[PDB]
Amino acid sequence: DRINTVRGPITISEAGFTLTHEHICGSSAGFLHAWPEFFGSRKALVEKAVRGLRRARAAGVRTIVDVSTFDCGRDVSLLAEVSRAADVHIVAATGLWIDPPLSMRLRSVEELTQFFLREIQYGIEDTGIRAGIIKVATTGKATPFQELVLRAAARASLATGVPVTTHTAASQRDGEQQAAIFESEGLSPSRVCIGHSDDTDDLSYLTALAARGYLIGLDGIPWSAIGLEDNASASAILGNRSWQTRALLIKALIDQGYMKQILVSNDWTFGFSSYVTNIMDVLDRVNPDGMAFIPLRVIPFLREKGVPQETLAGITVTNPARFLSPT
Amino acid sequence: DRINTVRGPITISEAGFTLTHEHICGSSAGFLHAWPEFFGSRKALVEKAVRGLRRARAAGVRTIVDVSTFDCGRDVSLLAEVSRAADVHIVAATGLWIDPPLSMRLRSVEELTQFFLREIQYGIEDTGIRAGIIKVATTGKATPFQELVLRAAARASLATGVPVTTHTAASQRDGEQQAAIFESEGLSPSRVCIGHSDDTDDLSYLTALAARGYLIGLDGIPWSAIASASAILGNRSWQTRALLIKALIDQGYMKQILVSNDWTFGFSSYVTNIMDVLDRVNPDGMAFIPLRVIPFLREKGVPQETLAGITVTNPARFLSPT
Ligand SMILES: CP(=O)(O)OC1CCCCC1
Ligand SMILES: CP(=O)(O)OC1CCCCC1
Ligand SMILES: [Co+2]
Ligand SMILES: [Co+2]
Ligand SMILES: [Co+2]
Repeated sequence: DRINTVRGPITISEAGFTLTHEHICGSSAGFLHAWPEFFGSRKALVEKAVRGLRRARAAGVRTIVDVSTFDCGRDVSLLAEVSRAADVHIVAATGLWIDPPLSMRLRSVEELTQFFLREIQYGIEDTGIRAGIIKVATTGKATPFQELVLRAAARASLATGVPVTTHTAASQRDGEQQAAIFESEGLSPSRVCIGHSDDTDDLSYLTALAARGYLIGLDGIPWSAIGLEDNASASAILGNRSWQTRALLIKALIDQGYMKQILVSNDWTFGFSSYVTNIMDVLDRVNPDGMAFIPLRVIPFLREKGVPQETLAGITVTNPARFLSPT
Repeated sequence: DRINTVRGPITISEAGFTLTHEHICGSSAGFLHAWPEFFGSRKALVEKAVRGLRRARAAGVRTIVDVSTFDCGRDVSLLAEVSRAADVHIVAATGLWIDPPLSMRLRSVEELTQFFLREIQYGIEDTGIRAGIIKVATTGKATPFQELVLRAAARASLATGVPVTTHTAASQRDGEQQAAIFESEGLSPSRVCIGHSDDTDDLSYLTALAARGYLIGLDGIPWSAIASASAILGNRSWQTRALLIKALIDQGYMKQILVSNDWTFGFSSYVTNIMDVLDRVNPDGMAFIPLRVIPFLREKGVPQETLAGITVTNPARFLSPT
């Protein structure tokens, strides 16, 4: 009984192969409840999620960390239903993403701390499901509110031992400002993952954060718009860098002695409403493997390039276990 | 069985004294469900709402129209519970307010029309409760998205007969631009209420819209401040806001007037403890219209039959699906 999942507490050894940054549904607070027909039906979304997670389990995945926050449309009852049906452990998140409502954005650092602590210690909504990770975000220079969220996340982490994971605009080196704010609150770098770090080729930025003890989130490996770059909306979110380029950053960080600081994921989803219509159809064509992309296509790629089996197992099993474990 | 309420359909006769622009709780989508301790507890908010609605009922109110939209934190199950315990009919709303999320603000006019139609024709969430009004908003010159919302609201109204009610920045005269968009869509002015119209003293703006067939929403009479409270309430007294009703009755537009309090029992979409400030400014709550505004208008010479026309007849005709 170490890490909290949507099905209850599980031991560290039960976690196994873990994908540290995933989503079942990328939405907005209350959206799925009010407009399930946007995703066909709630039933259709569940079935797609169950099929995808089952295919991921068949490939080796045993646990995923759903980093969807309140404002990213997190529906823990959906997470619970799909987790049980697919028999894959799902770790839920607290925190705030890039779209907080008025009721969240007018809150003080003390109130935000209480909200995060409530979702970790008491439970999310009336479900009794407790969060096992805190998700925060910046998109360039932090706004006065985003600073309060980072500080509240740090205080929530210090009181519970629960890790913090971030969304960054990696090209703008956001991880450095986030790191500075986290450390001013006394939070240990070993409890933080600087996410979306594969969105940049700046190895100097990645190694420096890794040297300080930060976990590096190389979480969007299948995101590439190569071939279909005519669609401005798809190119803006996927990027023009290949999956191989993003995957070679895993090799680059190992080669420099930071294998213990790497966390790999797909940043996949089965539903996506917080972007243009039919983006889900575009995503499923680019990567038909879904969450199964890491064990099926990335792990054999790194094995072909010379990376040993034990360090890859250490990246996919040992690093997430050490990160998610409350300390 | 024509007007949809949170407890099912009711007739025109059952509506009675109706407050056309009210809120049980002003929040954000999913907020009350995720953080009920912010309001003390869900039980505390329900109890405050029931006592508040019972006070309005004892003062003569039979129906209130909760204009809280999806993004304004509307929880129809809460509206259903408080309606039951207080024996006051509550009409739920669809539409979008000033805080739409990414999943709403990236939608086309066709998709927003489908959403509004869903809430009116099928039901809200999984409750089976259908909306009886469409709420929309502009805060000055309409943003490209706000134009899309106004058009989708008109299309949803034209397909159902359900009325449209608006939130305006009355000092910037949004009602004229809202009117132009509604008319371009083919929406009849008699199906539209230009709300927050009592935030301005410009009578020429109100009478011109009323002459075109629009309903004028003089809905924030208790909102007066005579830090962050002064920015939302304003430096104008309730008597000045109430005299605008008489000024419109005199200009011959008693049939175009809709009066309300724009009150709430929970408010999370603003600064903390804003409720303690509001409850001291107006301890009458939703009962402010029949207890303070109606006797004030009676004192100024306005007959009981035109006041009964404004509070009973006008809302029934407005809410009736046509
Ligand atoms: C900008 P980010 O990729 O973290 O958010 C998205 C939410 C919907 C699923 C894909 C991810
Ligand atoms: C500016 P608006 O009329 O939406 O103010 C409302 C006050 C009551 C809570 C919901 C907001
Ligand atoms: Co993500
Ligand atoms: Co308003
Ligand atoms: Co209002």
